[PDB]
Amino acid sequence: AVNGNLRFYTAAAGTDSERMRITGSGLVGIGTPAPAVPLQVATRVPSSAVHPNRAGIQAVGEGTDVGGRISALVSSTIEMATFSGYQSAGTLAAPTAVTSGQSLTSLTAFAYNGTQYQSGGNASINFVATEAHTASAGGAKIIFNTTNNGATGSTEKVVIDQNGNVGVGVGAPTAKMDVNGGIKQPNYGIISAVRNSGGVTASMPWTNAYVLAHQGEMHQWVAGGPILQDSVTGCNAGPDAGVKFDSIATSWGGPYKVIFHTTGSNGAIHLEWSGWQVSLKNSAGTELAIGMGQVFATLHYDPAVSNWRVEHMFGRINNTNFTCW
Amino acid sequence: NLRFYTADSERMRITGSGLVGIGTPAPAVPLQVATRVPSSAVHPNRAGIQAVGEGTDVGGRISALVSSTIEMATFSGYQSAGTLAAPTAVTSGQSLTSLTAFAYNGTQYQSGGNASINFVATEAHTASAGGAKIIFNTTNNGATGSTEKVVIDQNGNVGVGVGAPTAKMDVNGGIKQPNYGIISAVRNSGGVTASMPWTNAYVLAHQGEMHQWVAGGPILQDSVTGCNAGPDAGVKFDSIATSWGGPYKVIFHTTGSNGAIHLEWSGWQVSLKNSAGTELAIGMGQVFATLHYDPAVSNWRVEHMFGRINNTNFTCW
Amino acid sequence: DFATAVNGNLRFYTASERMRITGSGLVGIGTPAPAVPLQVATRVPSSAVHPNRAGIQAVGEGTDVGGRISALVSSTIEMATFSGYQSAGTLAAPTAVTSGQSLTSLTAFAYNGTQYQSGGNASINFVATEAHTASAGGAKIIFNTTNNGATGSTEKVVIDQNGNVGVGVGAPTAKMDVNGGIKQPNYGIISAVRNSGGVTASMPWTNAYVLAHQGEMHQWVAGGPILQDSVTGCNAGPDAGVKFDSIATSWGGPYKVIFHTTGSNGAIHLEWSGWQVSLKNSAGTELAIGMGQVFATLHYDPAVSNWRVEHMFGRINNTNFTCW
Repeated sequence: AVNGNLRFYTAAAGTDSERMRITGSGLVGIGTPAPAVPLQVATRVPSSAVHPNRAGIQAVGEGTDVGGRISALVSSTIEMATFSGYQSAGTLAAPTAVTSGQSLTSLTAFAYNGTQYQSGGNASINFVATEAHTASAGGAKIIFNTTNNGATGSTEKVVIDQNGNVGVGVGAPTAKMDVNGGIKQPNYGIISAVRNSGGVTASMPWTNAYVLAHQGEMHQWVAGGPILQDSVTGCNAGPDAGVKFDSIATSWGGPYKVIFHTTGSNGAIHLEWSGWQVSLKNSAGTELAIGMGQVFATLHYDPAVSNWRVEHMFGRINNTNFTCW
Repeated sequence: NLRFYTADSERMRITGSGLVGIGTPAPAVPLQVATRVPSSAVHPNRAGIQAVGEGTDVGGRISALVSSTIEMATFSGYQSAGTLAAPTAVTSGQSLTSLTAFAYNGTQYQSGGNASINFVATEAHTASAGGAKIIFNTTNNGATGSTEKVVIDQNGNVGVGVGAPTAKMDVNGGIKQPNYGIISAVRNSGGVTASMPWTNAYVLAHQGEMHQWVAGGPILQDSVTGCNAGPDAGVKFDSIATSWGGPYKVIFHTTGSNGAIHLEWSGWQVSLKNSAGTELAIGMGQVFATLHYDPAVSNWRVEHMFGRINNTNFTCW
Repeated sequence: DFATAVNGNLRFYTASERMRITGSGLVGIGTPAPAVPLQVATRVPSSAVHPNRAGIQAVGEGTDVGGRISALVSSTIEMATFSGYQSAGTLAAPTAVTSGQSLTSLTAFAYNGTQYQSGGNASINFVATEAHTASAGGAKIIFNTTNNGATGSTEKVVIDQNGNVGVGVGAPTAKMDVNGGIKQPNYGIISAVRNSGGVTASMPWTNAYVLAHQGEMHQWVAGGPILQDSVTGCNAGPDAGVKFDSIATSWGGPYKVIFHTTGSNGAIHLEWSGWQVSLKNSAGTELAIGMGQVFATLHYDPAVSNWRVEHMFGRINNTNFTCW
């Protein structure tokens, strides 16, 4: 067709108003007389706009259709599909540096409530400036806001600060993991490792491979006391040599604190537990004391015995101390 | 079909089927933009499609709208290796899609972005495997390049300051929780008194949660039914509030009808007292106790506890 | 140059309308009534194939940068946004969303030489936690990833409406509901000995660091610590000049160190249990050797230009010790 500019106007007699333009170079501008990208939409959208009409470009879908989706496609080993968010202060003609606390980009989800959409969004992942930007500083952070049930406004729940510190329910996390609440791990039940003349038995919630692939992990939880004993090799000597830390399963239980370690060829674990009710027994099986029991033990998977066994443990039944290596 | 040519390159096309192509003579979606944007492009002109806003306007926003119980609004990111004509499977470690934020600093934008959420391939993809991971990058104050701070790996393991998290929660630093003050649960002839930072309902709704912090020692005693048996029946772990304090370790549990807690504390100074109230020892104190909200007494009570004050052990059930 | 004008709407038909430039200045593709500067509504059926399952799509190749979609804003008030709108029913008649229904999603698709992964390879989704009304608009954020050797993204993390974050948990009851292990850095072995020969300490942290990381707990596995202060700190008590002489062994033990302060300097509460530890008096004679456990409160003392033990107590085998 044309050999240069191609502009579209509306109500020209009433008031000169350009709408779209196909430049000679091949760029398309909607609301902009000078597009800077293949397709630049600039028609002014005032604050008066109502949801879901508060945007420049919009795809739409319905029922089982898949048209209400926006995409970026790249077939390259070097580049990547991107959703770029550019932010600056001042104005487009004269862009100025962003200030500290200035929001840069946001991914907001709006939901209809039969009447309208939620002002401010129902859930937002935002990028915010952590400091006034300069040619020497471009600090930024990421925040995650969601709306509590029965509420109508998204609140900041998590933050990945410029320093890398993650804060849950914390605005300025000073810790690498600053939590404003409780920490919950899985309930791994009760542990058992008995090695006696009668045989070898063990109840371990993990497997040799798992522990070997999870070195340095701590697990804390609440459950009945453990039953531990090795009157033959691992727990063979010491002041109290063949003792059995015979825990009684109770509703009160106690807190297990187990961290993973290794022998260099097999999985090992450091276990700690305190609670009710525990009875200390000797190799013969006679009860020495019964009641509150506390214990620290170091168990490891022994392939020679095809099961887990205690290498050394020490603790206290009531006011009596026992050590067993 | 309707083509829009310039002098003699075709720029736009409205096909008979109703698809629109900008830079593509064969669009595959309602509106496909393909005009070549070379690497030479500078910010903020490095993109195929771009919305723009100004001041108080809301035009600089890109949206996807869906009215359906089945489908959902999506921002789809497709990535492949090779070329468009001959696309091939992605490689291990290859980036798939990214959500990047650029910020002007009065002269330019930060090359690489100031903060980005990226999706990366964890393995060479095939018909048998499509593993992927999510990374979160941010720029530190005084820096000019976004660095990977967090990662949700293909296995679900979250890594904070860790590239290959082997733990379900692999943190490369300290873990901090709220300071819950000092706890007290005394049941005496003088009365029933207790200072608990939580409420029965709260503990019942937070089972299995661990809380650690530093504060002055606790004051615990039950000299009537629970603790008044065993080696040291009436016993008071009379902790003195000191600057050094000690580390509390409290995990939530239950009786089946009310909240219970397992408490641990060590530090200085502590005074062991008997039911009569005479001091048996003073100094370093350690204790493990199991308290629980007893409605019959309308307050928290100690079910059973045992510890060591200085080098003397004490027990109470 | 060149241009064309119209007094009002301008429709394009290929039969039947495919595009339209309204009098107000809006452009609609597949919609006879656009509501934004550029509104695309051409119906895309479920039959569509990847990567053609979308209304609008940018494309890039090799070293080019056109496969990017962007939002630009130059304002102190507004910010670049990627708005995702979701409603029930239909576009003409939108209705409130249901509980648990997904609202918006950012999914990444990857080619496997034959096709793209149905459902996406990794997705950040926003989901409704309750039926919406004028009184409630509860929502949550989910993070889905695909395991190596798998072909479907699974929900790995969730930031619920209540702020509770879950790793491998659907309904996090804890602000940090983890369905697995928690691992921290291995800070080695700690040492703080103050004797007639002098004062020495092996601390993996700095006074400044500890002062700037108050209330943080660190747990790990390593050999036992070597602690003693026979001069000022642990100079009194039942066991006055004790040295908790740990022997470095493969079995080691679990350290539990939490940060505190004196009000002017960094302090720490340390706990350690394990094998093999030797109890020694100020003179240096071994009282016992074997299983050792200890609790200690150390702090950086500037008078000594190093870390020292203020008070410590524990047990070696069955014999108990305390010092302050």
